[PDB]
Amino acid sequence: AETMPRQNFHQDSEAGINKQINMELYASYVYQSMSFYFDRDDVALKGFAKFFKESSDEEREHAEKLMKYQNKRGGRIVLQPISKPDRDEWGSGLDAMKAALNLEKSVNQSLLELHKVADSHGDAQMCDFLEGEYLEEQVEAIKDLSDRITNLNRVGKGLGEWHYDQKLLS
Amino acid sequence: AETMPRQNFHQDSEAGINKQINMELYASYVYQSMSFYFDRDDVALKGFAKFFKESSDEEREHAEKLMKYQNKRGGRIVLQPISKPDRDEWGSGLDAMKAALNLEKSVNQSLLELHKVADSHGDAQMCDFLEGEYLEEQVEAIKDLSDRITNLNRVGKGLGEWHYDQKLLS
Amino acid sequence: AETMPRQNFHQDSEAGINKQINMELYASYVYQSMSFYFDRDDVALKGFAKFFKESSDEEREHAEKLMKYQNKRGGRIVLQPISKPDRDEWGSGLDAMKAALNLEKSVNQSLLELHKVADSHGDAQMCDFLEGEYLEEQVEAIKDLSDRITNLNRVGKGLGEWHYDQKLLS
Amino acid sequence: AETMPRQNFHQDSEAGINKQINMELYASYVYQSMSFYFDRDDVALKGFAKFFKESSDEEREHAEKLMKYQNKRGGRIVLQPISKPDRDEWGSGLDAMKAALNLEKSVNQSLLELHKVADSHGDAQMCDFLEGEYLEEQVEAIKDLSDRITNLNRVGKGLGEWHYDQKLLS
Amino acid sequence: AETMPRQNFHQDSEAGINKQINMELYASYVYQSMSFYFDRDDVALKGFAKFFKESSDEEREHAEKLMKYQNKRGGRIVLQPISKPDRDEWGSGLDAMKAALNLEKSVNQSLLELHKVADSHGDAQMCDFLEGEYLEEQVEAIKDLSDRITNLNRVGKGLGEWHYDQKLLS
Amino acid sequence: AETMPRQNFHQDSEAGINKQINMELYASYVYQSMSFYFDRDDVALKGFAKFFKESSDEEREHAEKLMKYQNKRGGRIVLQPISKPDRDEWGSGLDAMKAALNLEKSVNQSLLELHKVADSHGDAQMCDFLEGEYLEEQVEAIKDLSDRITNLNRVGKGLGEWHYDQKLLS
Ligand SMILES: [Fe+2]
Ligand SMILES: [Fe+2]
Ligand SMILES: [Fe+3]
Ligand SMILES: [Fe+3]
Ligand SMILES: [Fe+3]
Ligand SMILES: [Fe+3]
Ligand SMILES: [Fe+3]
Ligand SMILES: [Fe+3]
Ligand SMILES: [Fe+3]
Ligand SMILES: [Fe+3]
Ligand SMILES: [Fe+3]
Ligand SMILES: [Fe+3]
Ligand SMILES: [Fe+3]
Ligand SMILES: [Fe+3]
Repeated sequence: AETMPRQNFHQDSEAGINKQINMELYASYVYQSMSFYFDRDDVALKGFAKFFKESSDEEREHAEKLMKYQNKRGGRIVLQPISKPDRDEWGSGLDAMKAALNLEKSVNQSLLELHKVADSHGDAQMCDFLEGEYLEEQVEAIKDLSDRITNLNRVGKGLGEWHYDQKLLS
Repeated sequence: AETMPRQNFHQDSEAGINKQINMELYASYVYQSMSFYFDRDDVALKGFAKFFKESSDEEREHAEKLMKYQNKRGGRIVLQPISKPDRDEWGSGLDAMKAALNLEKSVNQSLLELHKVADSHGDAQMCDFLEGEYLEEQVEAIKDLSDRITNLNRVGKGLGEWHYDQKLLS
Repeated sequence: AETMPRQNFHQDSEAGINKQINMELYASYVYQSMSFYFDRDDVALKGFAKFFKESSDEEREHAEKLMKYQNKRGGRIVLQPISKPDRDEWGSGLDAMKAALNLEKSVNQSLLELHKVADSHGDAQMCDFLEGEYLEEQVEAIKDLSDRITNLNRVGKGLGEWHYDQKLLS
Repeated sequence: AETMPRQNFHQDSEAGINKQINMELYASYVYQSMSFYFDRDDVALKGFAKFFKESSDEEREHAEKLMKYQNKRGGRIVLQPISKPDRDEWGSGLDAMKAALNLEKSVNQSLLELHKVADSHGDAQMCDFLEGEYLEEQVEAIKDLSDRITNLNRVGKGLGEWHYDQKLLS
Repeated sequence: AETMPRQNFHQDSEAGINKQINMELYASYVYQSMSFYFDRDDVALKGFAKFFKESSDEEREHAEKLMKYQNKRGGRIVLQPISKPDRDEWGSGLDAMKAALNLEKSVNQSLLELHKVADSHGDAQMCDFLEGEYLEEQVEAIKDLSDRITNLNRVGKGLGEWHYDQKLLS
Repeated sequence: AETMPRQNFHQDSEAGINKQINMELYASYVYQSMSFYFDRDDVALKGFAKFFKESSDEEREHAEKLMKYQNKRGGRIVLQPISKPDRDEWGSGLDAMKAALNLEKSVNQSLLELHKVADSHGDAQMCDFLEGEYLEEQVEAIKDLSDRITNLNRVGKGLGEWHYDQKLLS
């Protein structure tokens, strides 16, 4: 019945990992949409384009790391459609950053619930895996985006947004 | 209003590039599934894992190139769900290559359709874009996969698949 | 006789190549004028100066590539007066970018026209020459100018124009 | 029935590729004959020897490119005898250049008709392969040889031919 | 009324600078026409091609120097059409050199009269700018071209012209 | 007259050199065919591909050395059609090696024949030329192909052929 490697890895944890993989892929797709939106001729903010392209890349990397963890523990990857983002268009650099903060907080709460599932089944290894690989970077990300929101509000619309975008690129 | 850059770019073409983007994303997700299946403990062919990870990355890059093209011509990117692959498990290395060939032929026919759409609207720049970025690569990939199928049948299962896999990795 | 090299090169294509040479020379002269205007003591925007100087050079380079193409195909270069630009003065940096976009779109239409002539006469080589040498760089330029216009509107007049110009220079 | 890679590749195009491969071989052979003739003791023009040696190699390379193309699209190479050249001796340097121009014009017309065959069957990839790999080179070569005829008539026989030949070697 | 930098800069001198800019452009265009003519398949003198290409660039550079001068003194650039050359074809290498000598002599007389205009208005800085930037180069070029006419008559037609041309390229 | 360089070079030797040139060209074309066949999608043996491509080149190189020898001795090169190969398809790698051995032994007999002609006419220089340039490399090649046949029989069909081909490539 069990896969060869499998040890102290609960079915509830396995299912949860699969759900987290879909969420991280979803987040990647939201950031992809935002990145390409920022390169529209009528938006044209190359720093935001670049910032969200990297964020898309990172989210996909997170998903791929969970995929490999699943396999390593002897679980089985089950993929689901990657739902399209809620929006086609993402407003101002400030609007988009706020949107990113909300997305990262959603991702974080899912990871925190994932850790809770690990605790529940006394999976000490999975707890550590989640702390080291995701929780630490989530808190860093969330602070980073928050600082960006405060600055985007500080600089204002127009020239301020342009100058913040040039600093992103730099 | 029309977008500021837009010139000689038909709505038919715009819509068809959006469908092509989805399709390339779908192909990327198929290859991602295959790549991760090949690293299961009970499959464990790292060359196939590598080969399909690279193919997933290439398909995604094709999607992104189309996304930028859309923007450059002044059309608007419209994203749809990326549907999950047909299967969760992909058989032998031979089986998976056969599956890859059928996927790439489906992708090629879509690109040739895309070209015809550009032809239909006398979009000389788009024809060139598709010829140079996609059509040449696709013929090469199709031939490559075909060569791999012949060899996977030549070597047979067991040690043959194993040795073929090692040569993939190297 | 026909010239020694002449093969599958229609008189209609030959005349049209000559018309396009004149137009690319015209475009070069417009951008020369712009470039110089931006160095007036009462305008003094060195980045705009540099940007339109590069534009003038590229247009002249296009004209020269067409001259050489004419000769290569066994056609005969026929030069016409290079008409003075539409203006002596070119307004703000935003104004000048909008003027450039209009120019580049008129040039692109002329190039697409030229490709049409090549199609009509079943001149495969000429089509390819136009596609690879002019059509791709035209769509890039039109997107680039469009992005600039968005950003010049974004930053506004005064300090914004100043800061935009510095970044052109960088 | 079909080869595994075969897609959008017409029988007519396949047969015509095979005819073109024979023609490129035949041109290689003509140039080989000319090259060797120019190293006869009673001819002794090493520049002409080297020039036609290079041309022979290029033609063979063209044929071999078409051979790999055939295979890549899933067509089947079919080789025919390579007929001997119409002459055993090729006259003056000027005579040989005129003879080369005619050959290259015959080859170019064949490539133009091959492009038309691809057009007829809506084979966009084949069209691009011919344009990029053969048609551009052919117009270049036809111009080059025409310039050489002009200069060989300019310099005249005897010392002129000797000097022209040294410049070829240089 | 006056531009901010304007000091000791007469209206007459300003208008005359604008006339000189047109003349330098017109000379550039003549040399461009000659350069391209020499790369016709039925002319085919690459040394002459290169030589007149260089001369075309220098003349354009002269014009652009006068444009920046105008601006620097606080005058206003006024551009006129650049008339097409009096010929479409320029004969032998010797014919073209004779034609270049006449052109350069016409240009030099114009520069000498421009210097007189500066003299007339006691513009010491303008005098020095013309002497150092234009008059010295012109006497050098007039000597150079005269030496070339002498040698082109020396070597004679046919092989002589061919050898002269190679030496130009060298 | 006899040609200027001609000394101790019999008509019989001259004709035979021409026959050998044709045969070496024939052998080159056979190995070209083989080389290309091994790149078919349904054959796909890149090592065999590479090995017969080198063989084709070496045979052509032999042919060219004989052409130059003909000329050097004051003989006159007479070219004949290069007959198409015996097959269009060349079976397994073992099959193709056995076909090559037969070819090489037929070529060697022709070369030994040629040396005999040189002996008959007491042409010491020609004998040496044949010995040092062809006979030694023929005996090496025939041993090399024989070793390959033994090993292709040793390894068997399927995986063995595959592994042999990889080592050809290495
Ligand atoms: Fe192309
Ligand atoms: Fe010896
Ligand atoms: Fe994440
Ligand atoms: Fe995250
Ligand atoms: Fe793709
Ligand atoms: Fe693809
Ligand atoms: Fe242009
Ligand atoms: Fe342009
Ligand atoms: Fe060729
Ligand atoms: Fe060719
Ligand atoms: Fe000048
Ligand atoms: Fe001057
Ligand atoms: Fe041989
Ligand atoms: Fe041999």
